[PDB]
Amino acid sequence: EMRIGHGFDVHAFGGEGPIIIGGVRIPYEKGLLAHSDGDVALHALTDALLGAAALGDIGKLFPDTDPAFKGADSRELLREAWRRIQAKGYTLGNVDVTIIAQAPKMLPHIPQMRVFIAEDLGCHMDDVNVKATTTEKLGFTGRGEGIACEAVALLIK
Amino acid sequence: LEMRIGHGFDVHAFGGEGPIIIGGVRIPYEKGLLAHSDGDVALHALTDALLGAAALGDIGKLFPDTDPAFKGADSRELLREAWRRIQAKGYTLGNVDVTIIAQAPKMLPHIPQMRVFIAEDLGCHMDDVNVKATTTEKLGFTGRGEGIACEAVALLIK
Amino acid sequence: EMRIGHGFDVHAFGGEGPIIIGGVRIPYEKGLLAHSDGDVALHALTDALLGAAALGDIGKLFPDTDPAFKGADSRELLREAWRRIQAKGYTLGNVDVTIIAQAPKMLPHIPQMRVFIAEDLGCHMDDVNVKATTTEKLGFTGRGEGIACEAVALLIK
Ligand SMILES: Nc1ccn([C@@H]2O[C@H](COP(=O)(O)O)[C@@H](O)[C@H]2O)c(=O)n1
Ligand SMILES: Nc1ccn([C@@H]2O[C@H](COP(=O)(O)O)[C@@H](O)[C@H]2O)c(=O)n1
Ligand SMILES: Nc1ccn([C@@H]2O[C@H](COP(=O)(O)O)[C@@H](O)[C@H]2O)c(=O)n1
Ligand SMILES: CC(C)=CCC/C(C)=C/COP(=O)(O)OP(=O)(O)O
Ligand SMILES: [Zn+2]
Ligand SMILES: [Zn+2]
Ligand SMILES: [Zn+2]
Repeated sequence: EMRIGHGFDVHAFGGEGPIIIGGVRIPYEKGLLAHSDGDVALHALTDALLGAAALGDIGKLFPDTDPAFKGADSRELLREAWRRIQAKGYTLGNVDVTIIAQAPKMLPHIPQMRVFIAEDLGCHMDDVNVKATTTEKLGFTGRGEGIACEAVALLIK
Repeated sequence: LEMRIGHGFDVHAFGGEGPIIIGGVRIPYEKGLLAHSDGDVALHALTDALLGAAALGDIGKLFPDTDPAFKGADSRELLREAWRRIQAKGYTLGNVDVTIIAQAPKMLPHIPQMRVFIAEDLGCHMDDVNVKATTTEKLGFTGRGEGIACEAVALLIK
Repeated sequence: EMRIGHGFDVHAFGGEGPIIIGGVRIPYEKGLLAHSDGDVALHALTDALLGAAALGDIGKLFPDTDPAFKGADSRELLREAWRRIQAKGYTLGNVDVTIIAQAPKMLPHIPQMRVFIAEDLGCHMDDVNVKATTTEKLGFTGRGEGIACEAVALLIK
């Protein structure tokens, strides 16, 4: 018994760095603006896990509206989403995350991202894949306006 | 036992007057959606994910511009026919997940109804269908309000 | 066990045609700029297969440091990735690729892409889906500045 999910997120650059991606603080000349900490990777992953569980999305569980989630970081949101998915009967298959960013270079921070996600999800590191790619100077990411992320997940019952 | 994955992606540009139709739900908006079809970007991407999982190509291959049969059909009809053809290969539904990418309008209040309509079209339980939405934080064509995109993934079982 | 992977790739138009998509040469006013042959569909597919197996991505597997695959075409890269993935004990479930291009027209060329991909992955044609879509003149693909590709893959252990 297996179930698929998909997530996608974008955050627009603003302010100063560091930016936070997959739980890791990365030195960069500007920050990521958000109601939240702007962790596009953990947000997209959270939506994919919630999607596979038919529990909706991050905004559904954690409205900006609701003061209870004020100041929560993305790993806290991920762990809470995961607790609710697990109470629904699911366990982790695997996840795959694709960060879309012209800069900064992601791959030196990626090992650490994988450990944080694997810790947060109670899974083996081998169940977690993160990668990055540019859009070769094209689009809002290529122009350096923001960063995006796509993620997929497989849950088991 | 045998499960199969598919992915769908669709975009339409805003044009004319609202409402827009997303996941079979009429949503009031200042703009409509330009399409030869009803412009239902969610059902179109979902349809391609399902066809994708079944290796049946895509909506364009099933319903060519030049085939009169389905010219003028709404997207739920196309979804229901695509689905008929997928089941004729011996597939049933695992689950689906849809990700609407739109700066506006707000989708979340209409998602419950979209899910009802998809579940009835696919003959499945509500629990096998997820729909979500995200903005692009005012970035890109979606963020500027030029149109709406949608991705979908699907799992089928043989 | 089944595992899921996701890939995404983009190359900008530049130079003269033809471009190569899914191993198939397609005439066009412009080429695709790239260090490699610029086959976005093969690169996205390769990344989806590597992500499923948690082997990272095409840049991790083939760094500029390694002379072995420098100047290698995208089918050679796909086949090497697939060798590394099979060595981890995986075989193919199925793949689905989505080319995102305003132009050129991809439809007539898709049948040979599928044959080439099934050859390279040692699978049946029925395990390979390839489709194309435009973005209706929106965004960087819509204005003919480049071509993007998404892909997903399911592996079995
Ligand atoms: N068109 C849209 C865009 C987003 N949303 C909801 O609002 C939330 C916030 O979206 P952002 O994270 O892109 O700011 C999402 O998690 C989604 O629940 C919506 O309901 N309709
Ligand atoms: N570059 C592209 C884009 C779309 N197409 C085809 O045209 C059909 C309709 O595309 P749109 O919905 O993007 O207008 C699709 O089925 C696809 O097969 C193509 O063959 N090459
Ligand atoms: N922001 C980014 C973008 C790409 N990368 C790495 O660089 C490689 C090449 O990506 P591009 O093809 O977009 O140039 C990738 O395979 C990825 O491993 C990165 O580490 N950080
Ligand atoms: C969901 C998918 C497929 C995401 C990848 C596409 C992407 C990040 C495009 C960026 O610019 P754009 O296409 O909006 O162009 P521009 O901002 O230059 O109009
Ligand atoms: Zn976010
Ligand atoms: Zn459409
Ligand atoms: Zn590439």
